Amino acid sequence: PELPEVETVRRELEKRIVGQKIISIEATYPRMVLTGFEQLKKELTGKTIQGISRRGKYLIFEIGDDFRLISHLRMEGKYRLATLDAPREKHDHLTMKFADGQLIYADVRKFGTWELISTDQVLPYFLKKKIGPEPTYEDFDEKLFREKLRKSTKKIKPYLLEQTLVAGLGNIYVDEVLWLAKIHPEKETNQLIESSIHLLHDSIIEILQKAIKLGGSSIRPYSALGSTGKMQNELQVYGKTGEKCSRCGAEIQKIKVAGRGTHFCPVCQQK
DNA sequence: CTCTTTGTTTCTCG
DNA sequence: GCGAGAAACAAAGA
Ligand SMILES: [Zn+2]
Repeated sequence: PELPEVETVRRELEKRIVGQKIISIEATYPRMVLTGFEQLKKELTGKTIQGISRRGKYLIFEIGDDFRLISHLRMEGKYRLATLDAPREKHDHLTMKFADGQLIYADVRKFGTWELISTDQVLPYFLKKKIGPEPTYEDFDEKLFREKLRKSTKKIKPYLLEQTLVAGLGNIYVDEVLWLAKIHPEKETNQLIESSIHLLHDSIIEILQKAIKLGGSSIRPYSALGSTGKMQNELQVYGKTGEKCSRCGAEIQKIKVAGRGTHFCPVCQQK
């Protein structure tokens, strides 16, 4: 998932599990707890979930008064709230059991991670990750963005995917943003003029906020939290290879850019 | 059978 | 430092 999908999960978890006491924690794949599963089980069993926050694509469970469970869903991670008698599914890895249900984490590719850290370690954790600003008008300063783009010869799509200029774009929304801002994904960032950078800055905020409002993009239907999204119906280029650009009628093309499938309109996004 | 592809991140290599 | 390529892993499609 990307930031809008993680935010959608965050909001659903906030509504449903805040106030829940963790009765037990079980793992069939304990190695995805990078801080140690048995340590996490000992520390968190019996504690109450107080909140759920997000930074970039990271989910943050606030548990007890001093614990923060940092969860990254990577490519395929999925949470669901299930009955206590729910049958195991093949790629379920972890569960937090409450009195009236359980929160199960599944991840086909086993890429997702859990890390248990303390409250005062959260800000240093993300500083060490070098995560850039949240994609909001308040936090995403166009002036610093412009200065960083001016200094670099990196290509704009890979640079945006780094999470350092701004947090939260992945392959879907970076392709969507670059189409909206009429920028080719291989454009070296020091070639972007001020007006293009301004449009890019605003487009990043606008499409991620739109995606949040619509509950994220569900490319396939799934049975988990954050799976009732509608933003997939608004995608203009991602996965639209061979379909016509909604602005100019040219066929959307797919190329490979720094190892990633990349969808663009060759007319609207001049090389 | 092989090769490629996939919502992410983070590594080695030269 | 940099880019290119690949790995962590599993499944589906060509
Ligand atoms: Zn076009």
